[PDB]
Amino acid sequence: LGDVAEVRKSFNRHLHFTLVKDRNVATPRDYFFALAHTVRDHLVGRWIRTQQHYYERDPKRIYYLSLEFYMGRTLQNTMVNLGLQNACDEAIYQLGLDLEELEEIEEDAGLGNGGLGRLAACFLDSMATLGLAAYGYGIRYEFGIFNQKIVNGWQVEEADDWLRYGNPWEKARPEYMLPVHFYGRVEHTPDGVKWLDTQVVLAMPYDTPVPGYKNNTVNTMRLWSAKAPNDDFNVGDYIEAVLDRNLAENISRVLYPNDFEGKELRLKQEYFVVAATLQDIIRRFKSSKFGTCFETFPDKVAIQLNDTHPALSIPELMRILVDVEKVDWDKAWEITKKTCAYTNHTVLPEALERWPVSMFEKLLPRHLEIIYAINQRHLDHVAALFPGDVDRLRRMSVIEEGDCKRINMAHLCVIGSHAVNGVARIHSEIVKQSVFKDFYELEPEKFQNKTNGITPRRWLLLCNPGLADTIVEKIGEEFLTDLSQLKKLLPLVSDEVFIRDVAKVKQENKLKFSAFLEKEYKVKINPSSMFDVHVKRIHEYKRQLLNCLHVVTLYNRIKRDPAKAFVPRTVMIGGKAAPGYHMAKLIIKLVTSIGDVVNHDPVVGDRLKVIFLENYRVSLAEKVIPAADLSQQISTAGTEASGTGNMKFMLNGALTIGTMDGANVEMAEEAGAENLFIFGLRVEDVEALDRKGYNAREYYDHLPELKQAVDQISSGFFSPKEPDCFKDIVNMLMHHDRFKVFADYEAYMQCQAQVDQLYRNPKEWTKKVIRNIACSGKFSSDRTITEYAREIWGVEPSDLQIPPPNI
Amino acid sequence: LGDVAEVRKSFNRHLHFTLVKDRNVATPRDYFFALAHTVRDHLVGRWIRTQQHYYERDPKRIYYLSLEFYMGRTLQNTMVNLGLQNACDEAIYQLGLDLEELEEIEEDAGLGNGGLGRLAACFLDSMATLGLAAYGYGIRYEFGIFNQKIVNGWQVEEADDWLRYGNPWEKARPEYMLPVHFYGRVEHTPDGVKWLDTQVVLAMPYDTPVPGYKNNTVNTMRLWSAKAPNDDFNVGDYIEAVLDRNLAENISRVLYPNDFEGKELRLKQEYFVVAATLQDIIRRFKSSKFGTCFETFPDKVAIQLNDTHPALSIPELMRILVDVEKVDWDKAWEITKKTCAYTNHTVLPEALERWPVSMFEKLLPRHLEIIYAINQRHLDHVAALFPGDVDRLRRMSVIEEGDCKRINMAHLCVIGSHAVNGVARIHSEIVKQSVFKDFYELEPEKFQNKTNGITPRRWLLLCNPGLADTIVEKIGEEFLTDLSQLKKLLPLVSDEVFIRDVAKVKQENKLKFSAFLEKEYKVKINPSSMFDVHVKRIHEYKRQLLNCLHVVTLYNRIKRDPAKAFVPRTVMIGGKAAPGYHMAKLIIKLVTSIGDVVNHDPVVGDRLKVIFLENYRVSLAEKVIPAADLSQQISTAGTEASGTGNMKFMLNGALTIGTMDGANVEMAEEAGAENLFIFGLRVEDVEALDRKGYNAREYYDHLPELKQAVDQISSGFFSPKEPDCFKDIVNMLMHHDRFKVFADYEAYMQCQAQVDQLYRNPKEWTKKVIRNIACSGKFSSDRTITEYAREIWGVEPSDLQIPPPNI
Ligand SMILES: *Cc1c(COP(=O)(O)O)cnc(C)c1O
Ligand SMILES: *Cc1c(COP(=O)(O)O)cnc(C)c1O
Repeated sequence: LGDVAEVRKSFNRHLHFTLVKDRNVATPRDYFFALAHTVRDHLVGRWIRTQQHYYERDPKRIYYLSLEFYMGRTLQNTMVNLGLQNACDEAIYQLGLDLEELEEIEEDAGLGNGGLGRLAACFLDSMATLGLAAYGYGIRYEFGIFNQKIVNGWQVEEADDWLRYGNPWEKARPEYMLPVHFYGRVEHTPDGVKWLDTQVVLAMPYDTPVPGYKNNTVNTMRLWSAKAPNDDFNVGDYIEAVLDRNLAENISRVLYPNDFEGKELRLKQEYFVVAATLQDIIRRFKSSKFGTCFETFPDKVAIQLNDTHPALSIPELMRILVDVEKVDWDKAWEITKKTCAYTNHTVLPEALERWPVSMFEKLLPRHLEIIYAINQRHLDHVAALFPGDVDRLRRMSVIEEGDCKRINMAHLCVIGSHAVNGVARIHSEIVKQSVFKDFYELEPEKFQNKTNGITPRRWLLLCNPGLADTIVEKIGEEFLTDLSQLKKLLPLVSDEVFIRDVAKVKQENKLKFSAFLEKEYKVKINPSSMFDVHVKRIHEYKRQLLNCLHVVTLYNRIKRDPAKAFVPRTVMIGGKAAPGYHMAKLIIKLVTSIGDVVNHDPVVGDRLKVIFLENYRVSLAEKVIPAADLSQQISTAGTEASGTGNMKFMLNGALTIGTMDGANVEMAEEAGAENLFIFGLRVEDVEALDRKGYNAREYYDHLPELKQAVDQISSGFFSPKEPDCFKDIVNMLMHHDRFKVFADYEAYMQCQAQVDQLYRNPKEWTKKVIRNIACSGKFSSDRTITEYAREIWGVEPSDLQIPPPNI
Repeated sequence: LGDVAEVRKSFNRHLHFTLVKDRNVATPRDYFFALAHTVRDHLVGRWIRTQQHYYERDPKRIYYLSLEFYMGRTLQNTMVNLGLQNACDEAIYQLGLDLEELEEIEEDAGLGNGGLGRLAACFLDSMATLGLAAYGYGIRYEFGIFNQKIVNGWQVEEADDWLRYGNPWEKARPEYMLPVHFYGRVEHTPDGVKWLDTQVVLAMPYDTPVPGYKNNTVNTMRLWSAKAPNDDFNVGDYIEAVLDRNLAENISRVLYPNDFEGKELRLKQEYFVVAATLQDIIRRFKSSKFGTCFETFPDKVAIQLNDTHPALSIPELMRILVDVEKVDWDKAWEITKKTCAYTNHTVLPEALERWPVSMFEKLLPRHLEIIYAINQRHLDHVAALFPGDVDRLRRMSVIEEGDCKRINMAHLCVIGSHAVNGVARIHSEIVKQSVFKDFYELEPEKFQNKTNGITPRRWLLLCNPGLADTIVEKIGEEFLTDLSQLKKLLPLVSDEVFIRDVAKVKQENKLKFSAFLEKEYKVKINPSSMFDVHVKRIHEYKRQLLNCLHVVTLYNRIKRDPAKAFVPRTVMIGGKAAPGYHMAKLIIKLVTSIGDVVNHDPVVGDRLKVIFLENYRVSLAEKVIPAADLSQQISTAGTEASGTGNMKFMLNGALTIGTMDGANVEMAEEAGAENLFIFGLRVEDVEALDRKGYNAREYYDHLPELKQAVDQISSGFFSPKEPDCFKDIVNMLMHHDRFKVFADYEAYMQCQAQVDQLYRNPKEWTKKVIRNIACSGKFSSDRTITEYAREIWGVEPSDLQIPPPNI
């Protein structure tokens, strides 16, 4: 190949001219950078051409606004979307280096946190693959959230210094910087409303390429860094300036800060992305090749609000249009509603974001005025349609009364958007009928569903090339951009060759992940054991404790009859606890405490191993998901909207043990519920238990295997040196357990036995797996994005065709 | 040429892949950057090879430590030292751009201030041209000193945001960062002295290439940026951290800060460069290919102290050697004295740098201990050689008594260095016999002279290619690296062709600078008028006022007899005033006030124009010096050590009006005093006037042209709206004038008449010019550096021969 020679020549060129190093002084990190630059150069040609193409053809632009972008690592994705993986592997080998070693030096982008952020990243990959003129907008968080470390079995938060050595992917655009205004006061003058005496924070843009899979599109993620404007002063004025500089820069410091007016910092962050972004969208709109003029704005601009975090987009668009662009209020409002769309990710109305009005009086006095005007006009309309309905007016109002007046940002999003969607079929029904019941009665057509999805490139082609090839051999390459083509795998459940091939891939993946496990955690991993994986946020509603009780029950069962034939398990539990969440940190400690007992018991041996997977991130998900046999998706029914981890396990050859909630429902409906290990209380059963009243004591008293497990946890069997360590866990499970852990224990145990009986038969296990994989095509973010594009954005995929670039 | 095609291809490549731009979105600044990168790539090959060569051949390394590096602009110097000027000019033309326009977009590096900084930059260029293994070490000042603006005839200081858009020349080395310690306390333990509880500031290195002229050497300038280490805290601890972060970062904010414990900030800056640098020098020494071991240190390392600013090098080298490297005190001291050398730039002992010991007690307690030990051992030696001489001990001590104990940093430099030099022959005699009289008596051999110099590349080949070619045609190219070869021009004073050629070059230069003048200042410049140039620091001792009085006298002379034939003059006065220097700001105002009257008087017309050259910098020196007919070097005799501006005018075809002091003396001695316009009080005459007592009133009273000029200044003729504006100027000239402005007025007037009579005869003017240029070869920094290398560093130039690189 001439390709292998080009990468080799480009790597050395970057090493000498970009890094200003030679092979004697270079570190592995320098080698990662040299390669990352080599690979980025292949994107640049397409990136320039793509932006030249959108300027020429002026397509409708999609703006995806999120406070989270859980991007992971970029080197591998970039290499695969450009087809250069094989050429780089060989070039790096010939250079005396190891591609996978270099891949491990890259930092996980500290730009996301959980589901909401990964959803944004999958979306961006799909929008680029579908040829949409899409731009991701967010904050360039300098220190991510935090890297989880486990010290003495407890979680410790370490700072995520991911930009320490620089990010090779991003380009700084200091020339496209915009001012963000805070505080000040508002004056009504004859020339229009003026927002005066404001503090100014500068928004500095950094652009990152978002490549399309096997097309020529390379889109942009534009992330803003907070910087103070520089400069008279007395001693006090000098200290005021240094502090304002620091408070400016900590807007883009960490995701979801705590600090207790660190809530004011969250509001500042929200406005900082909104104002930065909207000024950029408008500037792009009026700077079009060949440009009263704002009437075409809803035809050239869609703004998607990923949760209520970017909710200020509504009154800020109203502000720029009316106070700067001199557009008439009514016209600006009809423009606002048509440009904005809102996606909700939560169930029950109390999770929805609220801000005190007093906080708005101080930080954003002009936006408060606009919000008040939007609300009044909205309630006049409601009063016209439903005369004398006084309680309807209070329910539908964006401003709520209580111990202080508050602004319901969700209500503001509903009123200022043309479309409102939930993230799964039943969640979207709850969004309609319960969360925004009154809004649904007034405008049913506004409310929609956009079932979540995952990208088939990262969550298959990247993390599981072995499985990807085995599917490619049988049904060709077209499924990678049209994942519903995996249904052609259905007849292959009879094929003895395919079954032994899918099983071989899984075991290869299991062996590669065992090697990571033994090296890092120092536990002897059984290769023939079943990989039982539960990876998500440590939270009571997610019920890692339910999984803990199962593990203790199994430990006790091996101890009672050590001669008995037992299905071997490697139980992996991972996830980050919120720093101030006392119960979740107790739970992490329980898992490691259980593991200490289980993994060091000589009677137990190679039958049961328990590991807490430290620092669950995007990059680690890509190692563990392809190696999983069983996926635990065991949240209490009625708590989960969707879930995307569910989808990742289904595509990578794992069977699912779960409740009938969130994504599991649509996964059952796609593959048939018999191919999934559904158990426990149904949404309606949970409600019926609340009518009876949950008495967890009755369960503990009349379930012997559970009583033994809880007593061990309580008495200090898993914590000999500090026997009251889990007192608050036990106290919660018996008296305050809102998530009904005991109520689902029996059903969960019985269900795990059915899992054990199926794993005992390798062929029928893998047959059920093939049925899962073949019916997962629906859960492609391509499908989700095509849905958003046609039913919300009014754009057609592949209507823009970027041609091969010029160097 | 294949060269023109390569630059074109590299520019576009940098524009696309480095800048991530196309020609539609690119600004002229992007074009400057694209070109700057193209050109830097040619240095990199040599830069890598040079550092590979010094590692292989382990030569003795020269470390030039300065708090100032007045580098100017780099694009032109870089192009000429690589021979790519012509190829770039053509490539940029073919691209549709203008090289000189792009050259003007580059910022003057805000790394220097005056003479001391430019000396450092000329030295670095010479050391590279001579093939020395030389490293410049200093501070990367983020905001320079200040850009001078003239608003309403007064100086305003504007912030020098020179790094705003980035520096294309430098490479960040965050991996070679070193800690700097401050404060803390000191503990004597059995394992040696320990410096504990210190605050730590990080020194982040940035490397800049220093190319040799027509050789393959590219050396390094290593400049340190102050950064705080990142991270528990209460409300107060948080504010303490934010302030310490800011105080850390303002170490590398501005040159010579004011802030009144902004003196503590100067001390911090001094230590920050010393500690950063010495740790780097040692790390390089022990990391040599194949490395008790410190005995070879004085043979592999020379540290040159450019003034007392890096004086802490002595006790810090002692600290690292004894407390870290476990070297014996006596051995470490003999190593210290042999590695360090000190250059003094001042006359009279009261200008020498002192710090209160209390400030050292707090900021550097371990260095104070070391200084006290160095001093005691030094005074024991003095006590041995001169027993019972109690006053000799007090004079020779590094610690002085008074309103508080103080550390004389100059005494510390003398005691801890093997060599001590002045910067001109007579200044070096004063350094020996007066400033350090007692030290000279004890060790005469330590004391030396190293007459200053300027680089022939920047101060001839770059700023004056026209003159450079006219010399190249007659004596070939060898003078550019052996400037004493300009003596071959001496017989050409008879050559009628050469004389008219040198005059043609001057007039071309005058015309190009008139075009800059008319465009920027909006005054009609007479092309046949004499360019009278006085560019330096605005200070009473430099006597811009003496030049002001001459200009007023000439204005008055044209007004008395407007019909009379008068030699036309363009008088240019430039220079920056220290922000707190009331008299110097008054002086700038006087010049602009005079100009307002002179330049707008219709009786005067094209005979006399007065301009204040705004923001005298390196880049502006390169425009004005080649266009000058007359160089004013008029400081009071006995005040100037050397001067390098003097030298620049002499090389570029200007005649010198000056006093018999500093560089003027050696310039007279080189070209013969008859070829220079020497006037006024001699050093000995100044002393004799102090014996008589200077009564400036006697001069004002009995010199009518002066009385008229002073009365106009006093009465408000030059300031109609604020007639008492120059009251403090007049009050000073009559009662407190230490610089004897009136005493030299008559001699200066008479001398200017001789200048007027010579300019009246073009041929004899240019003959005298040729005599100046031909005898300027001595004032090459190559000569100075060869001198330092052989008489101080013990290195031979051209003993290291870097071979052509590999790409
Ligand atoms: C896909 C993914 C998630 C989402 O998991 P859910 O519990 O389904 O919300 C979270 N974190 C990471 C690292 C992921 O890759
Ligand atoms: C050469 C130079 C100097 C030194 O001038 P002196 O008065 O001779 O010390 C100062 N500033 C600039 C910009 C120079 O180029």
